[PDB]
Amino acid sequence: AERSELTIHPKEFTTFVRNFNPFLGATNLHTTTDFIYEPLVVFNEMHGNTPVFRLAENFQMSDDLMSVTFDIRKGVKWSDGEAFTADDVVYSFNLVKEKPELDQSGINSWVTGVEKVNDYQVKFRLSEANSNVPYEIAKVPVVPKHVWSKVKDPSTFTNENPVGSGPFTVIDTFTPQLYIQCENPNYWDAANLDVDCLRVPQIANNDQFLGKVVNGEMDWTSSFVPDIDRTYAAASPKHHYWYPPAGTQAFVVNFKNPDAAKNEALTNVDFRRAFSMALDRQTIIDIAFYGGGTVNDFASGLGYAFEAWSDEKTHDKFKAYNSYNAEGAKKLLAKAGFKDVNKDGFVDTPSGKSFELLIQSPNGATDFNNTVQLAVEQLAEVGIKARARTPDFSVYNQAMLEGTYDVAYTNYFHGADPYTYWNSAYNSALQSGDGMPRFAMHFYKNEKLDGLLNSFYKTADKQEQLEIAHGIQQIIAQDQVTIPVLSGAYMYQYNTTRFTGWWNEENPKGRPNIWAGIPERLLHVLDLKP
Ligand SMILES: CC(=O)N[C@@H]1[C@@H](O)[C@H](O[C@@H]2O[C@H](CO)[C@@H](O)[C@H](O)[C@H]2NC(C)=O)[C@@H](CO)O[C@H]1O
Ligand SMILES: [Ca+2]
Ligand SMILES: [Ca+2]
Ligand SMILES: [Cl-]
Ligand SMILES: [Mg+2]
Repeated sequence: AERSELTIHPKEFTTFVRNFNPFLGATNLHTTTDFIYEPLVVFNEMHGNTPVFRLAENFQMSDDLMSVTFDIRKGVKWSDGEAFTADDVVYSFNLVKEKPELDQSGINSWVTGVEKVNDYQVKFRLSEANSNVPYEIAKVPVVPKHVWSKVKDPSTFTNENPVGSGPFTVIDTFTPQLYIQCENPNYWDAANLDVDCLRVPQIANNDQFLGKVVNGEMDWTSSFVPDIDRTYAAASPKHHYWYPPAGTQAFVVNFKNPDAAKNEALTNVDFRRAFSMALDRQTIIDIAFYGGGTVNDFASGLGYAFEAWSDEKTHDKFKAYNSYNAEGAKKLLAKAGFKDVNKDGFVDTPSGKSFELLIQSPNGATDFNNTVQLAVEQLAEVGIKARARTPDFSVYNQAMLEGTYDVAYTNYFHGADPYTYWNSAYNSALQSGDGMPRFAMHFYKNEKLDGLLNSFYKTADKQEQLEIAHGIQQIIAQDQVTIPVLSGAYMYQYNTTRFTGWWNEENPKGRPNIWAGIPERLLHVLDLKP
């Protein structure tokens, strides 16, 4: 007699440290959000951000877009039996407010205050008009007041025995190499859930992963798999995958690099364009990603997923700078004044200084690693000296947060409209803060651009959104702020050996991936049956 264990892989680790604190995204385990702490609403981003109501049953914006009310579902219990109510929501937002350390999404710059209207209704007051704020609100973890009010210091609290609202709150097994997370005994949506436990094995990199997945040892994964047909697909007809289109991937350059020679090059827009034209994006896609991507030749990073949003006069004006043109790259370096003056074949800065660009991508992310090595070779052909680095994710991340890096290859989260990409990638407000992610850390700062970003949802009118879009697109393309390469894919592999009900090509219910930060994975696990 065997419980239905579902084997998932949301995040690389070399060893598991027991940490289920949903506010500490950089050091916690990646089954905490959604699976332990259910959100108020899941927005189905693949289906136009259609709201799927979970712990909330409704929300409504005020007419001036300066406040919003959430109705809380009745009958819901924490895993320890205690009732879930508006108090828990109000508490959670007050906690993040007082301790900005715990704000990983930037909610503190939208919500000025939160109040309980009654036991199942919460009101949010805004600092500024935002018709999209319910989406932002839904990113904040909601935790139980009767536990966290008694917590010491939440920013170091490891929360080893979690009390949660989600489907899997019980820590059945924990070891450095394996943990098993089982059904919440008081789960409100238990009738809808047919999986008994989440089984989470320790896997450090894509190499260790490839061995395990081809051998049929996984159920639900979202890792890069090299040569997936001959390696994994051909291993069994039970081995399936579905890779729908995802977000932008780019080389991001540090505008505040402390080295004089490097700073001179990186902050030069002719240099960023020459760098960009040296890249053979299609070769990166074919070789490093085995076809799993689309060329991104928008200087703004927009991508072909959102070409309806594109001001095509802006896109075509700067398109040439974001296509493969090695002769053009060499000519631009020459015109700009990046001349090789010490006879080694690599261009030097206008002030005569030699330099090498260190390009980083995360350890274990072999598709990104191979991308950077291909770029290093393509750059050398036009006389730009570069070297690849593959630091551990925490080191990669910290070096961006601190501004010590030169160039970083990174992907971005992908929304229902271009705002998820553009805001996270360019809003200068997101360049400061301990909880802040890496995405905005080039430290290019443009007050006009921030102004446009912060006004994107001042109205409900989508035609005025589209025009703000066009303004944003123009600013970023004009300055070639990053070097966009491709639009990636939501890599997703599923095994029909032990479970059915999977999302796929024929059943495209939403983003199918198992990563933290994909709230839809809650809704996906609810569709699975043994
Ligand atoms: C936007 C973002 O940061 N996404 C992260 C994912 O990219 C990442 O998944 C990893 O992506 C690598 C690059 O394509 C893959 O090589 C790697 O196999 C994959 N790892 C896993 C476990 O799926 C995840 C996890 O590191 O974090 C996301 O936030
Ligand atoms: Ca179900
Ligand atoms: Ca030289
Ligand atoms: Cl563009
Ligand atoms: Mg059930």
